[PDB]
Amino acid sequence: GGIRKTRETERLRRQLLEVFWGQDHKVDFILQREPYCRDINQLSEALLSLNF
Repeated sequence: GGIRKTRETERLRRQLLEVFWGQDHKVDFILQREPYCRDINQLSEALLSLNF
């Protein structure tokens, strides 16, 4: 299983489609929210992608 993971979200951003990290408002929103999983998503992808 797995269902909710960081990899799928970033995957939107990396090559795949808008999963967590991508969903409508949720896309950058994931980290700007309260949950830890979402936090990692923009934190890891949006922060690394924007700087690099």
